Amino acid sequence: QGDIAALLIAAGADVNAHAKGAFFNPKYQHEGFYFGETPLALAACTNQPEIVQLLMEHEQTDITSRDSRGNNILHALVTVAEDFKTQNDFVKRMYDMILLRSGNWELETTRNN
Amino acid sequence: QGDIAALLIAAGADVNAHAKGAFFNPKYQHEGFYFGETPLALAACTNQPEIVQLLMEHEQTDITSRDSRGNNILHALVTVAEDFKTQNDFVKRMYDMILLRSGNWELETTRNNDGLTPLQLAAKMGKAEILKYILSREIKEKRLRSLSRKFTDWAYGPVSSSLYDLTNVDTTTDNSVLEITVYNTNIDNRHEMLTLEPLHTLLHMKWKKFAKHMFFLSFCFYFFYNITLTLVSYYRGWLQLLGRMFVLIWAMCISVKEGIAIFLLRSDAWFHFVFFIQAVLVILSVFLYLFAYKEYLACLVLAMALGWANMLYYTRGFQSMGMYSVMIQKVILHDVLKFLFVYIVFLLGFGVALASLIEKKDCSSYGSFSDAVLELFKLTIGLGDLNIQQNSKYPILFLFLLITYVILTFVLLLNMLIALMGETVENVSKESERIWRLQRARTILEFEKMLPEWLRSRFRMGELDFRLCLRINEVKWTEWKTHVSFLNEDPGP
Amino acid sequence: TRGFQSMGMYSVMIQKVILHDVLKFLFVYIVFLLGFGVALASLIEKKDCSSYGSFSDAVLELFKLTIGLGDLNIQQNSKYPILFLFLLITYVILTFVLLLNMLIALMG
Repeated sequence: QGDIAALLIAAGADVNAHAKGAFFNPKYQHEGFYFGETPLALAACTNQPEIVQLLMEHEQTDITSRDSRGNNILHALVTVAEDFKTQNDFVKRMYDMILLRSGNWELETTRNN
Repeated sequence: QGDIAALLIAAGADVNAHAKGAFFNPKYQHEGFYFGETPLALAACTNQPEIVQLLMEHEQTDITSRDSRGNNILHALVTVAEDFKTQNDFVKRMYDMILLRSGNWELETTRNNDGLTPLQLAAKMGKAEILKYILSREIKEKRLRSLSRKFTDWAYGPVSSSLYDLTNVDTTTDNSVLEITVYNTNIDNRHEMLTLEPLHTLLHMKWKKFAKHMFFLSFCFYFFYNITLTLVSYYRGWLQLLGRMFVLIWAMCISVKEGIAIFLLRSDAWFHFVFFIQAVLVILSVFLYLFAYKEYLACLVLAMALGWANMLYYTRGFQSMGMYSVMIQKVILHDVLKFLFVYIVFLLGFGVALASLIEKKDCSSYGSFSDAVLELFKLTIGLGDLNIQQNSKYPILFLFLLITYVILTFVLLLNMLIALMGETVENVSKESERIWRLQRARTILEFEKMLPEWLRSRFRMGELDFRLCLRINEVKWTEWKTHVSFLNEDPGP
Repeated sequence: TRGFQSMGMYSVMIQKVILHDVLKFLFVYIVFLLGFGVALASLIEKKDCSSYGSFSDAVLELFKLTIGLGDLNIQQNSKYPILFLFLLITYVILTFVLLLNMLIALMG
């Protein structure tokens, strides 16, 4: 729901929320779904580029955030990424768009835990 | 003629007529055309969906009718259905439309005159394209969702878990789908039906739960039985008399069990016969050893060699060795004995020919027929020596026949055997991984049958208006539809 | 043999053949050899009149027979010569015709 999410953040939602539960940070591939536990990483790793643009245009958004694994958004996009036979390479385009919209070298040179 | 049929039923035609003739209920595939002998089943099995809608909208139509075979319309649609290469899957869509327009569970749970539902009939005749639809049937909209067999209960992102129904598909009932598709003998594509979605994991779960330990336990018992038979046969007091007792009682138990296994089945049963002969020879040697006959040793040696050859039955259980064993079986069937027939006729045709031109101090090895075929058999496995100074009147003809034998066997036949087996090894290698799984599922189900009335606390997941289900988790970044058909709001377990 | 491409690819072919095919054949050949050795050594009665006197000599004489060395004599000191000959012919069919020639087709 892109329009409902836009109406949510236009009403004063928190875009820097962290879903640090056990489902969102699982141990194996079928207990949950690790995506980076931010709304921006969720919109990135589910092929929703319009909400990614709308979240990055919001000036309260913290792109250089680090989660419980120490990962920023680019580590999460690497962790979600797979072959071309499974997903038709939207992850490379999301990496390109987010790195170009950042405009600096801080995201690429950040170490995780 | 759809319009003429509409004008016929609008003028007072009978939609519950039964074409119960001999042409419409034939015996073979070319005398007639079995379709279910109702107008609704005829309009269904000939890809006329408009007349099917028009017939089902008629309130005088009896959808739950049963014909002379006891079949309703769904058994008939199963019976007509075939592959995708013959018909472009209209039968699955007709099944879907008729079952959804029914709106209840009466058609699916109706037995015919053989006592089979449409599910068991599709499993019996081996029709994987309609079976894959029936086993995993997700009806999306509400007001008819008890009609489903799959249930996507939660989904977050690409992750989703689903619940497959297991009511008539599990061995807890009498004549189940899995037992039908495993023990089927008349159908060729069983190994394309066991790879379906609530069956493939259902076999893995009971392999991991109890059947692996039971298979290993049976392997250890048969190995100790063969060792105790082997040492007793090879070395022929008070401490080592229990071993002969363990040989005897296990031989009697195996000959009982394999005998009552053979006499209820009436390729897929070879190892039952070989285990039975290996158990019969031991007790036959015991009965001849209690007499004064010295022919007990000929039975004991045959029971020992066949007993050690029987240990290749336990090469299933490992995938890497089970596929090798089914390669061995396909090579024995397709190539080896076909070579052996031609080699035997060449050997026995040249043996008399070489033994005929020998005149007579044992000056020649080729004195008779038996010595000539022995000397020709030693010459093709590369043993001994080749001497041509025999006691023949025509040495050049003897040499010419011997060179013709060497060309015909060593150059032609034995080296064509390798090139011919390369073809079948190429052919079976994309198929043998499924033949091994089919060979393993039979031992799965026989070990399931061996269990008592209790000890079947090994059944599957609980009640969820409550059916025994089965969780299967899955992930796919392909289509990205929003999820409105979940059974549970909170995703995780 | 790495450092040369033409010999390095041959060496990794050697390694994949050792893993996938050779020892898989060797297991079945060992169980056939040691299953027929006791069977042939059992029906021997007794001047060293027979080569198949014990288990070790029988598996040696069956091992020499599949690499094509020596001679094949069937006038042993057995009580049942026809059963001895039948077991020996079954060994020749099972190893020389079936197993060794399926090894080539499987490694291909």
